[PDB]
Amino acid sequence: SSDVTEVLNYTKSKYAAPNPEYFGKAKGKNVIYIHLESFQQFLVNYKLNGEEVTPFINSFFKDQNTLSFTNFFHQTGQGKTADSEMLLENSLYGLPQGSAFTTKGQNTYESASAILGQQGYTSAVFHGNYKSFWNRDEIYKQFGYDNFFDASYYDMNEADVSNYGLKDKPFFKESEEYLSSLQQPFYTKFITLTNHFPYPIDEKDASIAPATTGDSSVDTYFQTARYLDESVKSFVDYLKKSGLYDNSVIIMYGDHYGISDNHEEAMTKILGKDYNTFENAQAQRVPLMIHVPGVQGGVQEQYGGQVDLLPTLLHLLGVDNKEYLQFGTDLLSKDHKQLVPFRNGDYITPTYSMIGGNMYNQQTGEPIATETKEMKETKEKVAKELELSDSVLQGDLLRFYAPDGFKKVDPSKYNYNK
Ligand SMILES: O=P([O-])([O-])OC[C@H](O)CO
Ligand SMILES: [Mg+2]
Repeated sequence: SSDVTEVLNYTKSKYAAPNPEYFGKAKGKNVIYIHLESFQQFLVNYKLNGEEVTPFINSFFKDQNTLSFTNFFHQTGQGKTADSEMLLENSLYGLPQGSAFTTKGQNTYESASAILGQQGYTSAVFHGNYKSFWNRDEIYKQFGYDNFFDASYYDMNEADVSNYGLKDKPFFKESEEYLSSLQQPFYTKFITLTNHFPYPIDEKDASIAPATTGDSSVDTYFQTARYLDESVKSFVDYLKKSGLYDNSVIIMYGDHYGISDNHEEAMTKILGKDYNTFENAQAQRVPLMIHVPGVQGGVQEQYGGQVDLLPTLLHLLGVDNKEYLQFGTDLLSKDHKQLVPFRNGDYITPTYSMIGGNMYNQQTGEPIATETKEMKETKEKVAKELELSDSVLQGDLLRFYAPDGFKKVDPSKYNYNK
């Protein structure tokens, strides 16, 4: 009520207006999210022993129609993969502890699948694991996802299944039948899973040798990244052959880090510089590559986070999001602020960053002993933003508010069983 009012006053004052060069430039197009599991931005153009680890994704990165972000950060917490989903579908953060998917599965949401539903978009999630995991079966219905093609829809023979479920290559290949019979325009997300810690892979599935740092999970990380790269290349081939490549916004993104801060000696070797607390913060960059048919792309260096993605996508589709309780801003807008909150209260700006609660020069990596007024102000803005987002989840505030003309999801109308 007055909680709803405080949040909307905050979000509306933050709102960044669309860029006229990009607004609606993909109106009516399909959306295909390619979820790169545990994939960090440092992998892009990375060479292991003279050899590109992820060559197809590198080519996608540089494609003429691709908007490619080099300073884009994950903003997840203990909810991990489920947190990135909360961020992408709602422009809401996960919780400061535990998993929002687990505990807020019966909250009211006004998510991307619902917003695009208003305009006749069909929606679907594809995932090679069972719908019970991370409580997806429950919360997707509140999101208004028309479909959830989970492991029940796939051939889970033991040759094709890993320890998290179906491997990416048979997953993408068996998804084609389902995607091709989905009514267009559609809104879809493909959640991959082979690239999970500690990154095991059979020798015969591996086309690249492990790194040689002596840290097992860092060394085989490159091998599962390469395998994921190859599976994604096959998927895009299908998309080109089926004609979906030309009528869809295809978005590759990473959900969270692959290597933790507990592998400093190995990551020192991998990145060629001392992997200290600052560098570890810098390693929280994940890819964001938005391929838009007919629009000139280019490298995007403006700082941003996963919270900013839904406002960015909606503006590309020609949909205005000003009245929605969403905490991110359009990444292509000139009014987008280059400020990236972490879930623990840390933050990244192009000049100064707070990392582990301490201040650093973002350009040089040098510690700054004392917070200035400006650093303190930014810190409190970040704490305020996270608190208001938490107030939406903890207060279940979307019960009490929807933008005018928005029609709400009836979650009882969805069933994902075969
Ligand atoms: O134990 P580590 O290597 O720090 O990290 C392990 C992963 O974060 C758990 O999935
Ligand atoms: Mg993940």
